[PDB]
Amino acid sequence: QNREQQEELMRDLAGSYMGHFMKPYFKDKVTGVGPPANED
DNA sequence: TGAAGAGAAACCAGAGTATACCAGTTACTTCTGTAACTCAATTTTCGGGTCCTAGTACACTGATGG
Repeated sequence: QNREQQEELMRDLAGSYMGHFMKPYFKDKVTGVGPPANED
């Protein structure tokens, strides 16, 4: 349990926003552009 | 018996002479690229926040005047 608490502390140190999920919610991890437009 | 030069002891600039820098170039190296795995250090860049000062909307207030 204590080592799990330590690992939780470390994943807190290694945790990270909401702007990244704005208008183009989906986006490449390469280029960072959304998918093409719908037909709608 | 002076005359026209003869000799003599000073200055004075200048032409070789003496330096005095000032470039003029031959080898003889490193340093590129590519490849790779490694690891850490360092930089770049990149999307998003972050704080701050300055207006802005908006419902309400508070008279105000005719």
